[PDB]
Amino acid sequence: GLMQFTLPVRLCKEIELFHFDIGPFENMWPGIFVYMVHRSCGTSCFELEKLCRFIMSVKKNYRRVPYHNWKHAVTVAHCMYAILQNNHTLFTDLERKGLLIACLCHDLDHRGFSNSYLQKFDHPLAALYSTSTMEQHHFSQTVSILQLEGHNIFSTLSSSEYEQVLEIIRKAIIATDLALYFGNRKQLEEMYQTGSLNLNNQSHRDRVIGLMMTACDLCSVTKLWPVTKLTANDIYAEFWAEGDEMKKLGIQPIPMMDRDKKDEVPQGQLGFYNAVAIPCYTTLTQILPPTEPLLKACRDNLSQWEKVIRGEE
Ligand SMILES: CNC(=O)c1cnn(C)c1C(=O)Nc1ccn2cc(-c3ccccc3)nc2n1
Ligand SMILES: [Cl-]
Ligand SMILES: [Mg+2]
Ligand SMILES: [Zn+2]
Repeated sequence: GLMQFTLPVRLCKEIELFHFDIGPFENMWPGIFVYMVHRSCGTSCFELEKLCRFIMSVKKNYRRVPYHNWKHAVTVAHCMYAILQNNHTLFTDLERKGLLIACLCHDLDHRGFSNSYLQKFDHPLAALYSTSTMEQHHFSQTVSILQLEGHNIFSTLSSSEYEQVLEIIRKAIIATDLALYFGNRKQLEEMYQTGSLNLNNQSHRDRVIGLMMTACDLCSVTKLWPVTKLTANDIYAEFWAEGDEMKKLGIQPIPMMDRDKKDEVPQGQLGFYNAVAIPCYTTLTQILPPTEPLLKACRDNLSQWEKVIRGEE
């Protein structure tokens, strides 16, 4: 009840900033996450005994992969926390509850491979879920952990508040399928331009929340250059292992996943910042003005990659 979590002074201050790094001490990440729920949603919204048990079961169900790991889960939750705290009044009691949990659970039991590799490998999950394969699994894994005895952090919501929040979490997690992002941003762009965008239209909220999810998920591109650069290594460690596995199936992988074409990474990041990151945080800043720091940090990192190409690093 009266058990507020407290961070050391530097974390207490820096955790409020979009570009915060949660640090290399694994055993503080749970406290950091509870700190963020308590400040974002209230000390009341979850029972601490149940939340703490949910967090540790979620941690156990992330794998020891180079990038799609427990640290990614908490990093993406922290980005959502920054967006929610900078857009205080635009989001309902339930949405804050559901989105921080969605972000923590959005990559549960990720094996380090894309939806494409599952389909070409012919993994069972690819027969169970024809599209958004890993994302339907991540949501499925979220529901399984909530149904463990003592793990229902939502127990004290009405039947209808309970169905609302599991619907928020499902849409939230599916939306991290980047193949869905391109169309979702195009529609938000069109609706903001023409003036039709209306946050009282539930189907318009859905789209906005989806872009928030893409923005939090991609937020490695919004950190200080040393963090961005060192995360890129982990991202490529998975891409290249997947390329390795493509070649074992007798398929030449795309260059992104071919460790022979490692030379061309700087140019590939340019592509990705230009085609995905910049449009994502631009459209997000238009809809939610106070998220501008994400756009500014992304532009700075674009500029840092331009300097790598030009031999200046
Ligand atoms: C920093 N975050 C990410 O990179 C990130 C995080 N989520 N997702 C999906 C990405 C991502 O798709 N990145 C891309 C996208 C296209 N690329 C093409 C190349 C490339 C080509 C030729 C030689 C070397 C590389 N590299 C790329 N990287
Ligand atoms: Cl506050
Ligand atoms: Mg994912
Ligand atoms: Zn993710």
